[PDB]
Amino acid sequence: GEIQWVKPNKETGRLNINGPTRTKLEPSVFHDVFEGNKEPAVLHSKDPRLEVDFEQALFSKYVGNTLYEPDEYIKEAALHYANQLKQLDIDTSQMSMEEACYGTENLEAIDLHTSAGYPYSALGIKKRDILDSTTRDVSKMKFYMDKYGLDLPYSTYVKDELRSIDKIKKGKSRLIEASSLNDSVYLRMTFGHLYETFHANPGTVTGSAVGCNPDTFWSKLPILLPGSLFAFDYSGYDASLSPVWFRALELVLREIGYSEEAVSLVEGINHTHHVYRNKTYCVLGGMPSGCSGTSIFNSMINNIIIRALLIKTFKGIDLDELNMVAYGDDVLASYPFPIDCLELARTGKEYGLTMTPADKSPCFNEVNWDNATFLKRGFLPDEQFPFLIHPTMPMKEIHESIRWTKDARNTQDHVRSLCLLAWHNGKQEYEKFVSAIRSVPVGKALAIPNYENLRRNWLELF
RNA sequence: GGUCUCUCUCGU
RNA sequence: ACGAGAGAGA
Ligand SMILES: [Mg+2]
Ligand SMILES: [Zn+2]
Repeated sequence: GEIQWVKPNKETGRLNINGPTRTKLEPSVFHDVFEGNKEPAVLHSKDPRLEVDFEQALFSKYVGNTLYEPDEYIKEAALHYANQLKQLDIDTSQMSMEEACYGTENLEAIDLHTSAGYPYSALGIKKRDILDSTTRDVSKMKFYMDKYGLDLPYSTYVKDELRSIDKIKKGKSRLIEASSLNDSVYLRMTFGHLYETFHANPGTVTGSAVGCNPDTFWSKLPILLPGSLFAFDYSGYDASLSPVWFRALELVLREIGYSEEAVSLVEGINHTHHVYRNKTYCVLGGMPSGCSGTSIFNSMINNIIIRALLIKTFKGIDLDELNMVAYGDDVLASYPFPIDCLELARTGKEYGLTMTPADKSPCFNEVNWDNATFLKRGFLPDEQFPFLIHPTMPMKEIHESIRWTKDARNTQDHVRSLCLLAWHNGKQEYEKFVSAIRSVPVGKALAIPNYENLRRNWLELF
């Protein structure tokens, strides 16, 4: 992706969008109990911790565009993927506004605890002023779909969250593009059923992990991904995508039966406008972070990308022997013969993608189940039942979370959640965690899950 | 102060 | 089941 122009809001007539500049994060009662080196992300240009210009840092992610149209490797990649999806028989028909707005069995309702985006957010209009759980009223929606129409600009906010110290120094906070509720509704109406299908079928047919539950999914992945594992990280995946990958997406949609009216919406997320503070700017390429379908479209593109890269980098690739699961930019994949990602990465650079060794390795090494990660979790076979696989969230990470809170009122829930993640690392690590938590007065006041009970409940899931 | 998923807690 | 809240992941 790449910024095409920047204009002041006076010149575009777009309402200023301002977001909070102070973090909700505060050190917790456990801050000094556990070691960690993340802090709240820079939210403001005059952050003492800065070492670079904030705004230049923020937008440096739009590295530019290389390809704009599909070459023949990408076309072939598209069609191989699209043919694979066909067996799922996605209903290409349009979802009703009621279901799009209020949800189904395989699609959660539009989040009403969350901004309504442009222009409501600057008009003081929240989602709850237009939508109602109990009424399932769509009447007000319709009136506004007409009043403000579609393709409204995304509202740019900085993400309040913990970042590594190096990232706080270098101003590399992350950005979210709040979608207008109008575009969310319409995108959900156009692709709601695809959403449903993908949520219901995490695995190697969708080539997507959206909808998975790591507690149980982790045991299938070595059966779903037979043979030689490969994986790698992307730097700035979303923003790095060139318009060709959106053309590529269009070809997949067409091939599985979407109308041209439907397919035409892809260009409306390849080419987007955004309001950050007092300015309007244009982005060509780049997945808009907070559009409806972000995770699914990113996963789908990632499936195209991996196929294209394989058949361009190597001779004799049989795409049918590829297995992969993506979650956005995150990937785990397998092939009957080991795939050298150094080479894939070289090819990826010609496509505008920056690919790095899995897990901040210094160089491209072998990926095996013993060191693979996915959704930040490792893979650790249970000692008693080796076919049952623990997702292992590293205690290091968990230590980062517990050292802060956005509201110490919810400490109990927060700690319990961490424990639910922690225990997979085993008894000795888990009790080490627990007794460190007990080492502090609030800690002794918390209900902490018993290990054996966690384990026993885990086994019973199978 | 986005899009989503998963899980937990608390209600009725 | 419906509501509310949280945590984590992408
Ligand atoms: Mg990964
Ligand atoms: Zn534009």
